[PDB]
Amino acid sequence: RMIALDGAQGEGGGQILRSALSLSMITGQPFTITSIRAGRAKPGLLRQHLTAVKAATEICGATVEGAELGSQRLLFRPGTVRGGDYRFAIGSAGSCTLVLQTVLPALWFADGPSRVEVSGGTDNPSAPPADFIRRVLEPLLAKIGIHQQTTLLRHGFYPAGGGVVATEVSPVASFNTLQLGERGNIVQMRGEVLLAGVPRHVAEREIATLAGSFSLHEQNIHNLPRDQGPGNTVSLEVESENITERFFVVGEKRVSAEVVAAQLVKEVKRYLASTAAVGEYLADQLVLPMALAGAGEFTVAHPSSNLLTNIAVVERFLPVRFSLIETDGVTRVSIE
Ligand SMILES: Nc1ncnc2c1ncn2[C@@H]1O[C@H](COP(=O)(O)OP(=O)(O)OP(=O)(O)O)[C@@H](O)[C@H]1O
Repeated sequence: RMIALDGAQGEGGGQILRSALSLSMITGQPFTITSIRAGRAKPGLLRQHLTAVKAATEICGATVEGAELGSQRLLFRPGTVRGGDYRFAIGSAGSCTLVLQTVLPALWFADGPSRVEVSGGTDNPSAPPADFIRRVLEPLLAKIGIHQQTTLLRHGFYPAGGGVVATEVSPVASFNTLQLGERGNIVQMRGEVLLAGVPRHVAEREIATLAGSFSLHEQNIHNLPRDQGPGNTVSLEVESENITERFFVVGEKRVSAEVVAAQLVKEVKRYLASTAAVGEYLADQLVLPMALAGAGEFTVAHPSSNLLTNIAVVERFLPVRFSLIETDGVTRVSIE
């Protein structure tokens, strides 16, 4: 019929819109959404979100009202999803991977394989980096029966953008059940620094803090052509017996190498402080694929607003329901 969604839900960001676009394409159910990002510094559709709407529109021949920069309202009636070889340009440092994450789930069901390439930003602090998608999310997707491979082709830092990320995706043959319990013990930890036009010694300082706090099996420093923008990110990948997670921070002006790694160091100990398998962000990114599989579960410490939003949107579009039960500070998120 028509699903009316309130864009003020949760933290009131673009996440509710991207999740709705995915589920709408998949199920054929139209939706309307009002108050899109209405309370944010730059409200309504930004170029990342408009590019997401454009891509969804193009892949499924949708009928759409309000696809314009700044629009706080959208109505979307999906048509038939077509596989193919698609290319989209954000035109800003907006997140490539968030555009990808909007349309890839629709392509899981399409006729044959597809490829999607997006240009834009690649190292936004509040989006999944390509390496997170590739090394943390995609291995779990494969366990659920979903096969996609993401590759970062070029880095694009804020504000210039001009990075490129592409994903090859195939339709699901069959779903499997993935049940994540505890993190298990550490198998190893790997620290990584990216530099583009930033003094080499910064990376050195950053790696130091991580060590002496953790035992690192790897310590990696990646240098890019400064022309690829002034940019600096610090990552820590945590491989445990049951799962691999990965966390990152983006260095900025007025912040010291020691404290950026300090922020990252803090986040990692928050993750390690609990027995939960999945970190804060990965949790929200597993909701849709598990819902589409019709089964699955994971543990997370302190379910985020985005996790709860994604669950709510999934339950509006699909006949699945999630149970959330906390045991000793860890929440088990499961399909009933
Ligand atoms: N450090 C991180 N690692 C992995 N994924 C992340 C990280 N930060 C954010 N994400 C993912 O990016 C997505 C969007 O998160 P965010 O909270 O910025 O949404 P939002 O504020 O609604 O987005 P927008 O900026 O489009 O309004 C979520 O799926 C989240 O899990």
